[PDB]
Amino acid sequence: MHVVYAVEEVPIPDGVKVAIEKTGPFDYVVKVKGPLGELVKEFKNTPVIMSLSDGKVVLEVLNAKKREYALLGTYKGILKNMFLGVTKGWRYKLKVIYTHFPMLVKVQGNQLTIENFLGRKSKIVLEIPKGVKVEVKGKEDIVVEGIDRELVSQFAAAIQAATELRGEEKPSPHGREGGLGVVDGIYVVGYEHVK
RNA sequence: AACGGGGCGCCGCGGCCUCUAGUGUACCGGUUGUCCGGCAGGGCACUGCCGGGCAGCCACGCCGUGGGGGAUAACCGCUGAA
Ligand SMILES: [Mg+2]
Ligand SMILES: [Mg+2]
Ligand SMILES: [Mg+2]
Ligand SMILES: [Mg+2]
Repeated sequence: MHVVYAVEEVPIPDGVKVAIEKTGPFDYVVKVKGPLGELVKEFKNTPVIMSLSDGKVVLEVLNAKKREYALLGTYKGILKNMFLGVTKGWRYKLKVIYTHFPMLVKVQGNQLTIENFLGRKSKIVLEIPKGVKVEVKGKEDIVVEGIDRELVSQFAAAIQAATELRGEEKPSPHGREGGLGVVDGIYVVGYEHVK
């Protein structure tokens, strides 16, 4: 369905400064400064109009179809996430699961390593991005903290995908006669705010 | 069973001749029948035949022959509205 005018307003929280800048004919750059840090996002080639109105960020479209109109609600979700990112932070929690070979997980500098995954002599090594803090709690839990939800969630997804083999290395999920198979790995259990 | 680690091949490609092998009517030796009077030396038997064999060529011999980056496919995920 066609749309003539649509509008979405996002409420800026206390202590959070937003700078919406135009870097092209339809290109934006949004910098969000908070107590927890500074977030910078790009919105390139967008029909959505971004503007600041007295403590609010204004999103509007004009002559918009369904494809363009749904980008108002998407950008409200993104902008809210960046506000919470610099006011409360994000914490993604992972649980380590194994059956016979315990998975020695350690954080060495900016590298994350996992040992003995299924007894493999090989090592899993993941570079930790800047602005992402990785900690190993106990032997069984991992927490990723940061102010960017996309960057924290992306790294937490790459840890889980590390312990998921593909091709002919993939073990059977179910055991003999329908039982639980060899399911060992690191799984994202959920997310939370640092504060 | 697997990942990861170490070692080597086969097929192909590109070179090389130190070794080994082949050839080597350059060369050296042995020997048959006959002719040059005999010895010596030699012609011919289409290198007469047999053995060895430098160089050159050559393989049946030796040498080299890799990992990475990007955008991607099938697809797997993050965030994420309509
Ligand atoms: Mg000969
Ligand atoms: Mg004589
Ligand atoms: Mg004569
Ligand atoms: Mg002759």
